[PDB]
Amino acid sequence: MVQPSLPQDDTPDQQEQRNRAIAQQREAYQYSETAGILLIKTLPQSEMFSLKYLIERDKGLVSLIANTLASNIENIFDPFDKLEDFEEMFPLLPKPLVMNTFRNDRVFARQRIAGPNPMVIERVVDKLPDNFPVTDAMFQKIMFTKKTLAEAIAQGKLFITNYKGLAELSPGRYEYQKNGTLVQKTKTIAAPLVLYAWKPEGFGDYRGSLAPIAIQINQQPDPITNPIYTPRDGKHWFIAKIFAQMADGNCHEAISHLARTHLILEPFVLATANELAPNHPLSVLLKPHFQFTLAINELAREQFISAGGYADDLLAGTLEASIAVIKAAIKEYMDNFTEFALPRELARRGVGIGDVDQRGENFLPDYPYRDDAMLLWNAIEVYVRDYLSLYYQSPVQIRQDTELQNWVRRLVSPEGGRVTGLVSNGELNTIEALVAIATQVIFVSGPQHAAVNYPQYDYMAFIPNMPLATYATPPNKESNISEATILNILPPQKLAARQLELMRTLCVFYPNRLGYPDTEFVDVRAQQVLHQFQERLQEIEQRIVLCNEKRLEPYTYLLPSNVPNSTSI
Amino acid sequence: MVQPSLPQDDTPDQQEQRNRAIAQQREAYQYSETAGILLIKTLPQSEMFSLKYLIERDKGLVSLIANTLASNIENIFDPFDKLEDFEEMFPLLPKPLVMNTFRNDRVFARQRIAGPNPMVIERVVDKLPDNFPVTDAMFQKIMFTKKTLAEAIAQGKLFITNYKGLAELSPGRYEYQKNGTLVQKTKTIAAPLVLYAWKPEGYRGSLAPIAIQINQQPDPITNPIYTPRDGKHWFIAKIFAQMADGNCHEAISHLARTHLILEPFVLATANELAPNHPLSVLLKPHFQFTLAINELAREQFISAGGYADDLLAGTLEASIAVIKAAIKEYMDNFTEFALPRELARRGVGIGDVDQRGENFLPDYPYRDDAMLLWNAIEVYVRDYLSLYYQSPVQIRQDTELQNWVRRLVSPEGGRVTGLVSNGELNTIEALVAIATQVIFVSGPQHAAVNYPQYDYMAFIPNMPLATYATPPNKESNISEATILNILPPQKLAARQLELMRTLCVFYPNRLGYPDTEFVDVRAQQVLHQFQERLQEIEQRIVLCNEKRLEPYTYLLPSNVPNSTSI
Ligand SMILES: [Cl-]
Ligand SMILES: [Cl-]
Ligand SMILES: [Cl-]
Ligand SMILES: [Fe+3]
Ligand SMILES: [Fe+3]
Repeated sequence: MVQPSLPQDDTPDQQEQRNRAIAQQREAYQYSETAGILLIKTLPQSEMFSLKYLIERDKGLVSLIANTLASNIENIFDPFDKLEDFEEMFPLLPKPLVMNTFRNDRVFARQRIAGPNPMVIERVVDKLPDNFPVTDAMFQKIMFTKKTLAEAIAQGKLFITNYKGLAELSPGRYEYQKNGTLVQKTKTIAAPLVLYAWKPEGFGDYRGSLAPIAIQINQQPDPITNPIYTPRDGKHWFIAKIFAQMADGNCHEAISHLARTHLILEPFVLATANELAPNHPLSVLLKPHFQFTLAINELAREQFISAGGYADDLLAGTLEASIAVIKAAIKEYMDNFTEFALPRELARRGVGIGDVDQRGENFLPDYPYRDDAMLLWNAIEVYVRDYLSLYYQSPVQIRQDTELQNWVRRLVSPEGGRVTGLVSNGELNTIEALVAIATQVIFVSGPQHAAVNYPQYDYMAFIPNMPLATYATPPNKESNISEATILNILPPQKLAARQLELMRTLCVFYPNRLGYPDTEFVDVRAQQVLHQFQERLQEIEQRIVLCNEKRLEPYTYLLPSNVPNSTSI
Repeated sequence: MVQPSLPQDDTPDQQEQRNRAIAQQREAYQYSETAGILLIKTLPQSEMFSLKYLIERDKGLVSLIANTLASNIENIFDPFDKLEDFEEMFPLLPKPLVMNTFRNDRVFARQRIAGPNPMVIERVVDKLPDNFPVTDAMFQKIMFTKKTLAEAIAQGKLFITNYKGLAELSPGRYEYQKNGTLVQKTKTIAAPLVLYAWKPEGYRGSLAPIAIQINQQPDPITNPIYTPRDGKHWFIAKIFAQMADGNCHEAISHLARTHLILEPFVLATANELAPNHPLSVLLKPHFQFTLAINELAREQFISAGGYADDLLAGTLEASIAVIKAAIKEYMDNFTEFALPRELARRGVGIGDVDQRGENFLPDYPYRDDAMLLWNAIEVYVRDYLSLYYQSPVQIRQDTELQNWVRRLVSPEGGRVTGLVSNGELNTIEALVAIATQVIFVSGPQHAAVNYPQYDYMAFIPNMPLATYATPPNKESNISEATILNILPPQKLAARQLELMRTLCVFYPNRLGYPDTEFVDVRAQQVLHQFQERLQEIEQRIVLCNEKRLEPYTYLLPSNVPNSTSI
């Protein structure tokens, strides 16, 4: 029941124990790497999943055994026989929400602002990419308008998702036995550009909604081998959306999920253990939001990014290519850590709260991820500030905290996570800078991970909406498209089963809850502050419910009751 | 890194530390009960499975997803279409060893001495039970002999498995939807008597089944005595006897007398012994993950809708009653359930020999191999405790050890009324026997009853945990459909394979190889000698398996865990 205190304020015998405790934690929490990704060398037993967590995780795996027994899907690398079969994969599981409406263009587009990866869409400024040769004739034909691309861009109506990150990927390979011999096949890579337009009129109703304009499946334009597809292209348009969804799913899993929630949190958990005493106020604040994070990252090391793991079998590129994308997304996040704060991140894509027209309306008014995440970001910020101000009243105490200074030096260190863009001037000198750091770490661990992890089942457990790999080249625009052509593009049965298995495991339960730690703060002042944060969460929950009532489709993933306290699944 | 020491041999400051540590442990290891079974209230995080364990357990679960994906079995309460379908449940799993030869009478009988439940067979003395009216005409017709039942009993040739303990079971019920209507059905329970005979001729002598009476009260029409000359009726009779053996195995031999009887010893260790107490340092490596696996059994095995509810013959309530009665009888006669005394009480111990000095049951691989492990463990804990206890007064004056015993004997501490003589632990050799039996149960015994489960109970027709139709009339015609209706429906056969695969996927630890070494150099030396003996025992068992009809691998030291952990 020790009261938290800064190291400078203690007695040389108190300081001695802190150093002893820190020395013990350093031995227990040793730094390691797998394929260049920072991870703990050996996991401490105290950091393992609880018994309660294991019981829930086992219920999800047993439920997959039962659902597989009921299902007609087979353990083969053959395609499905019918498109309808993809809808029979859930006899004993909840039906994914996107399954009925996934063919609709609005449903396709909405996923950009309310699906599993609401992190790619950016507003177009000045012009389109020169490798994306959309013409005025195309835009006017799709929008049934006389407006030009330049006029639409000048008014902030055009948005784009550019998947150039996957352009350098080496295509994944798979093999199997079919009649005594070994078959070797290769996945098809795509790095599409997708143009979206915001339509105030909407489809029939006056609500308004983002609509997709064009898709170019690969980066280098060519009128024959890589044309621009539009909604008027019919079946070809449908296939183009499949490849775009595959791109979004690969960026989601590599960049948005694994890299920028799970793995960028690992250095902060390790630096907290390696530099902060158990009774340090920052350790007492951050640790609830690290519960099971080291453990779930070890499972990702063993099951997700391993040879034969989920990323190896399901994603578009080779395991080596996927890990290269993951590490590059980690480095850019760490180099520009402060710039990936939620308001600055949205503003850099031109879809922040500040991006408005002359009237003051946002260019992208319907962004449920943005609106709900902003509420959680602001509430966490207030909570962190009140908490830290209980222990930091003057910025000199920030500068005089040796454990905190070591904590920052460990993070910016090459072997400690290389968070080069953590602080300004090479040192942490102000309370408000530490407020922003702790705010972003808590926001990533809870709200952000909730927003990318939980929609995975609703949108990626139904394979046709977002297949993690495509298994045939895009058909020629002139070429006829049968059901078999699509079934050959979509994943074979065994790999579709593997994708459902992965998505079900990720969203089967909530290991903890935002603002509700296992152990109450020893300090009464901290407990009152935590209580205030919980009260704000209840208010935010009610506001989101009100927002959901008027929204086209409810967006439930950032409801406080659905946000975990930590990245733990 | 604190040298182990007895509490009375410590300074008052040191004693205060032990009392504080013990008080902390008492708060973390609180006693709780589920359906009258002593369990832990809250599992401490340090007692959870490791990350390494969870990785192995997840591999086994994922393998069942993949094996299910490659199977043609469906999620229905219908029977299989063909008996052959039971052999196609393992496209991506190891084929159970018993699958090819389970119809053979010798393979049926040898499971009594080398199967998952080698704990039931007992030698017949004086007479058969009066409710088991086997006649000289039956015995002579089966053995193709003129010897009488009395003469064979006088020579110690006859053995019996009497499953009367299952006679008071309430039959289990299952229900399911069919055409908008809810079908409700009931399992069929049996409490058979099975007569076996030791046949020297066979060359190598082997045990042979002679008669099966499916239920306890004899009746020539509704419960006759079946013999190998009854064809398909004999085959069905063996099914019901195997079902009985499986239910006694899971309720009595596995859950009750490995997992659950170990629980009070783990909690008493945490509640009465300091961390540097020599007995705690000796036993804790053999308790690794035991509290955790018992919590999973509480949640998945004996729970409403759990494995025992779905798979076993009786209702969950009926099964739990059998479990608790086995626990209580074991605790009341704890010393008597030591391995040599247990075997001797069933008349199949090393001392049950004829006039020539030959054992009445020469083929008993469980007995021979377990005796080797029992003797080696006994030497190991004798030398270990000799390092800390040199004279009897130390045992008497060890206040933590005396509280340890008093906690175990107490009603809320597991009621181990037969743990100790004279109401008090007074001698060193008594503690040797207690620790030897606890370590033998947690490692060797659990290995013997747990790991044959896949090889003998994952192939459903060899040992179905429940039967789903009454035994047909002795003169009724038997079709393949009659047997398929007796065997479990598809969904429950899948559930049984699911259970057996998780139980035998991996070995969480290994006998004589703890995670952390003893801080005492003398203690480490004792352990090293124990490992050397395990190596020697491994070679001797390998030689025995070369000279045996079928190899018995489950008590090889490399296959025996250090603790009951799966
Ligand atoms: Cl067009
Ligand atoms: Cl075209
Ligand atoms: Cl007969
Ligand atoms: Fe996740
Ligand atoms: Fe077991």
